[PDB]
Amino acid sequence: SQIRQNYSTEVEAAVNRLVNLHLRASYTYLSLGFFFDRDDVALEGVGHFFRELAEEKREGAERLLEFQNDRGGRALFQDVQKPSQDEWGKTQEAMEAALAMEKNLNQALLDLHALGSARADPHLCDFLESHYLDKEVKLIKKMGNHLTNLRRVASLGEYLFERLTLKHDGDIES
Amino acid sequence: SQIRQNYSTEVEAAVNRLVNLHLRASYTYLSLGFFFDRDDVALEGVGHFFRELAEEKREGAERLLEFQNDRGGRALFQDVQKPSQDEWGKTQEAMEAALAMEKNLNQALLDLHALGSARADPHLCDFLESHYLDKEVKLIKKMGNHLTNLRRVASLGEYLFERLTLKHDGDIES
Amino acid sequence: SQIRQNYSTEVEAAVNRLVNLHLRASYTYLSLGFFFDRDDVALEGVGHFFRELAEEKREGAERLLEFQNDRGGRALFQDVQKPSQDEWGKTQEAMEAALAMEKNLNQALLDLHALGSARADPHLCDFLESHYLDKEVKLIKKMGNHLTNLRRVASLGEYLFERLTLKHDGDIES
Amino acid sequence: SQIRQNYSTEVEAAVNRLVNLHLRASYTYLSLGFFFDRDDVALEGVGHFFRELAEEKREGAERLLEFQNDRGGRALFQDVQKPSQDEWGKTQEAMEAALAMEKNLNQALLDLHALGSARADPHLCDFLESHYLDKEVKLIKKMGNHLTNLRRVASLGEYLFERLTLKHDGDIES
Amino acid sequence: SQIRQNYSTEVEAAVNRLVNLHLRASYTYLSLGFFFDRDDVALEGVGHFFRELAEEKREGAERLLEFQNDRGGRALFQDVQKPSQDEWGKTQEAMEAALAMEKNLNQALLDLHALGSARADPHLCDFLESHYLDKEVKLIKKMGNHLTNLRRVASLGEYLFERLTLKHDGDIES
Amino acid sequence: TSQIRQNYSTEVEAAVNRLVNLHLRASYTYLSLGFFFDRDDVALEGVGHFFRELAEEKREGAERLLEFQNDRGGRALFQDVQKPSQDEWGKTQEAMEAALAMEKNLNQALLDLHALGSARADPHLCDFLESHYLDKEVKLIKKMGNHLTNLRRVASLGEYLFERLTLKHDGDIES
Amino acid sequence: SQIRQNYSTEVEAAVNRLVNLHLRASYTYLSLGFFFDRDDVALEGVGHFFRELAEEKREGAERLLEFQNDRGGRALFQDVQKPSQDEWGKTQEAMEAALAMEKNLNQALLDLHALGSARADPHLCDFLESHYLDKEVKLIKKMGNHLTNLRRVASLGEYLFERLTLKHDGDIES
Ligand SMILES: [Fe+3]
Ligand SMILES: [Fe+3]
Ligand SMILES: [Fe+3]
Ligand SMILES: [Fe+3]
Repeated sequence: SQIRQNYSTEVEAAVNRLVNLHLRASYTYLSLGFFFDRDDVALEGVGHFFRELAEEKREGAERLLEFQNDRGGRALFQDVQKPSQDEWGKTQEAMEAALAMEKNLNQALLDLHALGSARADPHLCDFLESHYLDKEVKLIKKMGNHLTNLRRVASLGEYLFERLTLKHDGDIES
Repeated sequence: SQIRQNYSTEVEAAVNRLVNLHLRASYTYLSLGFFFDRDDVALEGVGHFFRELAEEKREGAERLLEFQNDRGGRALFQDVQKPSQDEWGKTQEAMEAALAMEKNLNQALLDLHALGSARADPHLCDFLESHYLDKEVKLIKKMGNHLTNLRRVASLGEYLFERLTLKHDGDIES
Repeated sequence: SQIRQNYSTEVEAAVNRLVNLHLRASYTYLSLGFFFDRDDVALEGVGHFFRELAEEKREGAERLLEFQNDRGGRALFQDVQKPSQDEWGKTQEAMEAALAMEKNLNQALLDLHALGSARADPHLCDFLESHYLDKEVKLIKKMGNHLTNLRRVASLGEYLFERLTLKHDGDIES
Repeated sequence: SQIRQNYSTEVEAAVNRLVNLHLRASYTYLSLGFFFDRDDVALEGVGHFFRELAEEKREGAERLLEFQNDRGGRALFQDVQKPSQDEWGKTQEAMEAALAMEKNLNQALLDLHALGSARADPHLCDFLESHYLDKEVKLIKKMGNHLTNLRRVASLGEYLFERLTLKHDGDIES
Repeated sequence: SQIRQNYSTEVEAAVNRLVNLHLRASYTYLSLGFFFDRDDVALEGVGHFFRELAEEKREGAERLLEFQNDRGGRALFQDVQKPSQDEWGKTQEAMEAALAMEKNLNQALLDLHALGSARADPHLCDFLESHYLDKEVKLIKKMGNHLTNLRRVASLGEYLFERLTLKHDGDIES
Repeated sequence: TSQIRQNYSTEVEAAVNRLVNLHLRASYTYLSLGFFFDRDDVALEGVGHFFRELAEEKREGAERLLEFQNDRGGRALFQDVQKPSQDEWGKTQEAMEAALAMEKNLNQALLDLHALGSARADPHLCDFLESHYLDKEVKLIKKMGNHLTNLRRVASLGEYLFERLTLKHDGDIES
Repeated sequence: SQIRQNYSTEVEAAVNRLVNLHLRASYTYLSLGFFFDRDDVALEGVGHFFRELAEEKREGAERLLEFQNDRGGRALFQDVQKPSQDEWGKTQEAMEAALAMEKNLNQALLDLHALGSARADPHLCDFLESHYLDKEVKLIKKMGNHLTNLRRVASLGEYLFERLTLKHDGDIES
């Protein structure tokens, strides 16, 4: 690693378990994503929402892996834990189960900035800030808004929420 | 000054407190619009509605200052009072609080016309007519229609109203 | 709130008073902006300059509120006090008054970034040093350059400056 | 009528009978217009002229009803009195009967403005001035000019007039 | 009436009172449609629906006059009765008031075709069959479908019906 | 007595007639003021074009009063248009001052006519004056006042720069 | 039903058996059509001809059902009778069988128009006249012409006819 410079091994190991955090997160989003496409639920909108969330997480993890080899470090891959559940009931707990993941995923992330801000790594204070932290802050507010809307309609409102909110904006957001 | 002509100080001072009336009005509208973007409410439709009404008011006040210096008058700026409240409960009171703002605002305009119409100022008597009073009538009617609809659905109706009326007519009333 | 996480109240109170700082700042430039389009001054260029600056400040204040309700906090609105003065004399003092009003704004921003760097808020570091602190440094240099040019021409030069510098740039800059 | 404001009933009752004045006016022009496309007359130009005038009056009456519900008023519909005649003879008296219908219509409008101008309704001032009163003054002059031309040619000239004046500008005003 | 041929006065008088049937029908439809754009109701969709039905009727009538003078007859105009009611409660009775008023219109048309078919007028067969009876049948079916849907949702259903059926199909049919 | 005449008195019909001629004298002084600056001894093309276009704005104003007239049934007559106020206008600073003096007098006659009609209750006069004339006059007085405030500040080198950098620049793009 | 008007059951029952006549008619036609693209016959032209005729008949039957539910009546579906044959030999008999099946269809339609014209239903007169009876007359003449041509060539001519008449026009008579 002739390129390695100002990259502590105490932080190098953190992004590795952070990588796998994003991997596990996308893994549970994918499972959440397909549970809602099942016939027993038949909510196309929420399924697409969570599968797109898994896309985002899987692209984030692959970004921490190129940030790694960019910063000279060598990364390893612990196994990816199965999702924290197997059937997610209705959408209202599923979003809270999901919002619980982001706050955790945003929590484990702020630690990495706090870690590097202590070890005085500015490139990390730029890369996290730029890519990850703003996206995480914007993502919690999205699931927060969706939860506030779900509680309002709460299962007729559970049906209308998918059509009038998740499917509409989901088609026009991306 | 040199251009000043048929512009009395008895009316010149009125538009000054009318200027600040619009400034205060947009100030309550801005705070109303951001209150509805909070996670606790999460009503994007009403939020955008009020946040774009605040800009109509701010452009109204800035029109009164373009009218002022046109008539040679000199306008001073009293401070802008904080809004009426700080958190506005649910949209049905917020639209009621808002419709209460217009009728008060439309009242000051009728007052200013009656002032100049008695004091024989034509330029005002048919610049207000043109730029302000018709807009105010249309705005009161729009907010009244929204209130009548809100009471009908009245909180599932609160969510459906946003989705199926405010967001739609906001996208197509850009 | 649900979304609120790693967002203090010691800083939540600061962005609230920074919101109102920006609000007053626009209120300063607005009045400064219209004074210069008055007949007694008749400087179209400086008037447009300061009105566009008020546009910028108002768009900034509205950016701290969409950062606030996003970061979880609940923001309140103290009243916006009237500008500093009421008749700004010559453009050389008004730009000096403005540059004086501007630097104080950059000072509050530096204070807020220091507060966040102490309380270890990285998302605030990103958001500020991206959207606000860079725009501020460029703004002081612009008013600084204008002041250096005004001193040079210093009222024929006051006429030419607005004519050959403010108006030309104002058309082509935006 | 939560929107109702500065809208009297002494005037609200007038716009209601003005609505029916316009309705009967179109009913006058409709029957006057089909009489002229009858075989016994066979004047296509005058028929189209009066049918378009009936269309204009119907669009006017529908404008006083959209002005009504704008001002919160409630409008009731008295029956529409049949036209003042049944066999209009020839174009020279028919234009005279028509010009008699306009001056009466313009008279009711002047009365309605004088009413609101007394009761100090500026929105009605604006609305009448803008839409109705300028259209009326200009419409009387059109029928006035047509009558002056009809007298000149006065039935060969009656054939040419409709052929060479009404039909030409009719397509030009189409 | 040199053109008159196979046109009896026993049927000529029928289309005359059939004209006024359409005129009254549009007159009831017009008032029904403006009542629904009032603030107390604030149903834009049903208002537009009935206001466009009024114009469909008003163009139906103006066709009976274009059919009349074509077939040689001379048509007179009795006065147009004010509508049935003056305020129409809510949507469900207003559509029933309409469908009940609509069926009567189709009833008079069947009477006129029976009259002409007994009196052996084939041009009336063609004209009615093509231009009128098919339209009245389609209109009765549309009003019936709307009534069934209204009863299904029957006032949240009254709001949702407007938004999700009347406004949509009115914009896309037009 | 005309068929179309309605709610149009002679106390106003005579006013718009002398108002017509006011605009005619106004274009006349503006025309002569405009060509004076085209002369070699002044050679200010910017101010010349400014005033020559002001003259056409006034002339189009006067023809609005005449077609407002015959629209409102009245019959209008034409008193002669007396020569402009002056014959040589010296410097632009007096010429703009003489001009701003012509507007305020002209805006005054309009306010007078509308006060006359508003008392006699002619709403069509409201609609026509307030719309086509009074707003234009307010903005014209403001434009000439701005030009005057600029002229005094830059005050004959500044008399030259004002024409190039202000009158001619916008004169091209504001027209 | 609510919409039902001037629609008797003595005729409502007829269109129901006419629906099934068309259904069996198409069922006859498609079976006649696939027999002709069999290997033992190998006449693609006649096969396409009869399959397109089955398309037409099926579109007709669906037009009597959209006429039915439109006239308020309720329609039931008797079972569709197997075609009148299973192996149609040569094209000359199959066209004769078809023209025999066709004329019977026109006969039922003439019966239905006679029924309605006696029972004085003008809407059925219009609907049948317009859509069905004119298409039926043109269809017999087409199969009549084809039969006359088949007799002329009558199996070389059976090959050429399909090749030179049915296929050529069939492509350009899509
Ligand atoms: Fe006006
Ligand atoms: Fe940083
Ligand atoms: Fe027939
Ligand atoms: Fe007025």
